[PDB]
Amino acid sequence: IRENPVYEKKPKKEVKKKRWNRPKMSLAQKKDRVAQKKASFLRAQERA
RNA sequence: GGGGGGGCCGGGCCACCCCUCCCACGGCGCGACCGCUCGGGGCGGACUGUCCCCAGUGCGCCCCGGGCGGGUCGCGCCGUC
Repeated sequence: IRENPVYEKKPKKEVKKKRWNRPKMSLAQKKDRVAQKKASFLRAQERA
């Protein structure tokens, strides 16, 4: 350690940059999920 | 004599009447740019109805189309003791 302390950080550039996080759902995609329910509820229970 | 008056000048500057330019402002007309927000396609991918297709919603980017619109810039015409 005491004859060469210097760091030589490994070079880094390969990544293809995919996104395997999960993105934030937009306004209108929440805005229809209700009215996408409540048409699955209404239609369903206006039979039986 | 007094009073009154006409004069005796060339020149233009301003500018009435006939010509022709440079700006400013407006109007109308067109052109370019920026913007908003509406349609078709391509890709990324959300949601549910639907077996899917499709339907309803609509997000990221790329390609095309349309409607309105403020501002900026460019041009065309009409108006302005």
